[PDB]
Amino acid sequence: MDVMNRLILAMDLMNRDDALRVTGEVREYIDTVKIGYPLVLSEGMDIIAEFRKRFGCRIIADFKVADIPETNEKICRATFKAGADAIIVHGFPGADSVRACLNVAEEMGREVFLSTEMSHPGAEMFIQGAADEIARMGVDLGVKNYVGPSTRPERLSRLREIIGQDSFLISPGVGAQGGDPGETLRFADAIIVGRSIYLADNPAAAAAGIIESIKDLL
Amino acid sequence: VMDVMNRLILAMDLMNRDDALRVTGEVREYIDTVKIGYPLVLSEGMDIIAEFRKRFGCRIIADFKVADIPETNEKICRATFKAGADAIIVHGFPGADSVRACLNVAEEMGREVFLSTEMSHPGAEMFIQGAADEIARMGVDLGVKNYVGPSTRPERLSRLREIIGQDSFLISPGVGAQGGDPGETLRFADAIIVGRSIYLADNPAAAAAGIIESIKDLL
Ligand SMILES: O=c1cnn([C@@H]2O[C@H](COP(=O)(O)O)[C@@H](O)[C@H]2O)c(=O)[nH]1
Ligand SMILES: O=c1cnn([C@@H]2O[C@H](COP(=O)(O)O)[C@@H](O)[C@H]2O)c(=O)[nH]1
Repeated sequence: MDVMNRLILAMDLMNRDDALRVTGEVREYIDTVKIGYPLVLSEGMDIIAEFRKRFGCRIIADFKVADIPETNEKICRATFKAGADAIIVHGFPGADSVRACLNVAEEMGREVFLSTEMSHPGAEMFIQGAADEIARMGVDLGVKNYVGPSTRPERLSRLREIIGQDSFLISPGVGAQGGDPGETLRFADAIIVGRSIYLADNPAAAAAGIIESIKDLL
Repeated sequence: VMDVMNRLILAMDLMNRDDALRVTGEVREYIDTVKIGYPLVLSEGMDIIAEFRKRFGCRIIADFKVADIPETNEKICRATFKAGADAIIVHGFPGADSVRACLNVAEEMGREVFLSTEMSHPGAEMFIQGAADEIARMGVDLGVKNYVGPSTRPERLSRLREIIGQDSFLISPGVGAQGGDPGETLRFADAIIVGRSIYLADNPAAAAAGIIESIKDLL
C-alpha cells in the first residue's frame, strides 16, 4: 500500500456533514482514510462508498474484528461489500479468527491489517504481553500489514523487527495520545492521525503542519 | 438482572433483513431476548435494532465485541445505545480503561455492559484463555454485573462463574453448532445463546421448542 505523505486520517467524527467537510478540507494532503465504528454506526455503511465517490481515497475499515471465525467471516464480507479496501483485525482471539478474515480478503481482493499492540494505557494489562507472539503469528499466517503503537516507540521498533522491512506497518496514537510523528515514522510506514487533525480549528493547517514536521521523511 | 424468557437468547446472525425478521418472528413465542451482532448490523444498518423493537417484544443485546481505546469505545457505546440497544458486549483484553469507558457510557445512558471473559472457539486457547480469569476478576473489581463465557469448555465456564459470583449474570454461547450442550451449560450460565442451531433449521420454531423441551426442568 502506497500512502500519500505517510499520513492516514482517522475520521472519527460522527456526523456525515462534518466528516465529509473535514475530509474535503485535507484531501490535498492524504489519499487514505481510516473509517471506524464511530462514523459507521452513526451514519451507516453507505458512508464508505460516499467517500470513494467524493475523494477516491483508499478506505481502511477499522472494525477491530474480534469474534469467532464464522462471525469474523461475515463481518469481513459485509465490510468489503461496502467498498472498504482493508480491514483491521485483532490478533488476541487467535489464529483461526485471523485466518477467517484473510480468506475473505483474498476472495475479494482486499487487505487485512493485524492489530499487534494497542497504544492506550490499558494495552499494558494483557495485550502488550501477547504482542510479540501475535506478531509472530501474523508472520506464520502470511499477514503482511500490521498496526502498532506510536505511544511506545521501543515496542513499535520490536514489532518492526519481528515482521521485517517488507511488511507494512501503520501506527496510531500520534498527537492526542502523545506520540510523535517523526519518531513514529522511524519504524512505521505510515502514521494514523485523528483528533490532532479533525478537532483542530483549521484541519488543513493541522495536516500541513504535521507534514512539514516530517518533510525530510517523505 | 434481565429476565430472559426460557433462559434462551437468539443469536440473530442472518445477514438479510427479510430472513432475519422472518426467523425472529417465528421464534418470538419462545424467546424475548435477541443478540444482534455486526453480521446483521453491517448488512442492514443500525435501524435494524429499531425494526426489531417495533416488530417484536424483545430486548436487544448488541454484540459488538467493543475492543478499542477508551475514547473510541465511548463513541461506539453512545451510538449503540442511541439506536435503542438494551445492552452491549465488550471485550476485556484491551484492559480496564477500555472497559471503564463502556461502563461510564452505560451508566450515563441507563443501559448495560456485558463483558466477554473467555471465548468459545479453538483460537481462544492461544491468548484469551490465559487472561480470562484475570479479565473476569477485573470485571468484578470494576463493578461489571454481566458476563459472557464459553459453553464449549464447561470447566472454564464453571471457574468463571465462581470468580464473578452467583449474583452476577452470565450468558453463554457455543451451544449447538460449536458443540456445547444446553443443559450442561445452564448448570453455570443464567442463559444460553443459540444461533445456527435455530436460525439454520428448516423450522426455527421447532428447533427452539426442542431446545427448551430438553431443559424444561431447569426453567
Ligand atoms: O492502538 C490503537 C489506538 N488507536 N487506534 C485508533 O486510531 C485512531 C486514533 O485517533 P487519535 O489520533 O484521535 O488518537 C482512533 O480511531 C483509534 O480508535 C487504533 O486503531 N489502535
Ligand atoms: O465465545 C463466543 C462465541 N460465540 N459468540 C457469538 O455467539 C454466537 C454463537 O452463534 P452459534 O450458536 O451460531 O455458534 C455468534 O453470534 C458468535 O459471534 C460470542 O459472543 N462469544
